[PDB]
Amino acid sequence: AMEPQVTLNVTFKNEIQSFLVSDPENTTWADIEAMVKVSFDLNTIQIKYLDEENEEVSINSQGEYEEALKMAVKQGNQLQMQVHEG
Ligand SMILES: [Cl-]
Repeated sequence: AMEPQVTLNVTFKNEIQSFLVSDPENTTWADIEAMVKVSFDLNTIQIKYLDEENEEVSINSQGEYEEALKMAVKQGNQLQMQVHEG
């Protein structure tokens, strides 16, 4: 303990931003969604991530977020995320 830094590489269309998140166990999904919305100027979003099955899967909740981070720890402390609006 605790989880170390995670990198969120977030694509919106042809734009990508990487967010360094120092202590992911100390973050909520709401904080993360807010950062993404502010970065890309979006109101309603849907975020998805590449899992170990190489499948794009929705994060819609704190729970889903914490499961994504468990996996990021296995995958060199980073997540590939895709944002779509609506
Ligand atoms: Cl939303």
